[PDB]
Amino acid sequence: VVGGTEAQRNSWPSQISLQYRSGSSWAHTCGGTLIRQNWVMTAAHCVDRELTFRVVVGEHNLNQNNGTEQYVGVQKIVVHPYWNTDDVAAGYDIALLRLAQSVTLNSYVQLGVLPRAGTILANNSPCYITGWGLTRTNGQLAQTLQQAYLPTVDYAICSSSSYWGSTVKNSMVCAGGDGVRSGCQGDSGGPLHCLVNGQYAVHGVTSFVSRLGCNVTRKPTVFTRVSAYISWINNVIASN
Ligand SMILES: [Ca+2]
Repeated sequence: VVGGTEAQRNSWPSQISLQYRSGSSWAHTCGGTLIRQNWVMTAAHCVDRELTFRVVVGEHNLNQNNGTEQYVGVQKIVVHPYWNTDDVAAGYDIALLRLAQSVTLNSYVQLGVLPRAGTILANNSPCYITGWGLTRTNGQLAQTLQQAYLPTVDYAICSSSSYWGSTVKNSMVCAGGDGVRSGCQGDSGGPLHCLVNGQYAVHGVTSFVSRLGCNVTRKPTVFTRVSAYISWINNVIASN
């Protein structure tokens, strides 16, 4: 997250670290949201390479013991049928991961709340992006969970010529674009948490930033809009 503050150890308990095995080590690649005791939601592009993946829950500092972490293997990946690797701009950037164990829920490990289907956030709705991703463009991953305040930019404005124009679809949410604060490389698959009726719900899955840089004036971070995919998520969980 560029222009972020460090998150409190227990403020975002559905945030997971998606990691893959590199050599003998494991390495963070993406975020995700625990949505069931045995199911994670992440971006489809995060599971495009055929790697061994694990999900870590109760995670705060990647490279120090925290006393909270449960480490569970991935048993099944269900990416969206319509996802296409060569066209992130088409949308559909969402995947569900079935875990090989239900995890123990506790104050560090909780299920993320999903919105209703059809829900559109109004322009400038308050939302937080969370993750361990890069802190500068071409920078370095954060050791500790970071968060940034990222108000929504509605469709009309985000699909306007000077912002993203045609790249953003109605199945996406745009947030940020002030030139200072953004998602960045590493944060993908993770949540955008927005306040609705006094409750935080995960409204976005981090999909992309600009190739010019993570924090660009007039180019907001773009997220898969979870509300468009509610039936799909439930249909997958009822059959796997
Ligand atoms: Ca740790």
